[PDB]
Amino acid sequence: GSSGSSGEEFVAIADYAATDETQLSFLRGEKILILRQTTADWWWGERAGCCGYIPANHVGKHSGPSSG
Repeated sequence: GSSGSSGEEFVAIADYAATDETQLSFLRGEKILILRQTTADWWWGERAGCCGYIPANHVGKHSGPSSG
């Protein structure tokens, strides 16, 4: 199947739309995988069978109790 190998699960604080063909587009809440950070501004995420870069602001927060 498709198993993850070390990653950071995050949630989009707001729906975003990749402006380039090197960005990932998700919807607020979407579980974004922060493969690598690299920069404190640009993060390296990974979509479904996709691999692109993601910004550092649209994603944040953490998972736990009371998620809605």
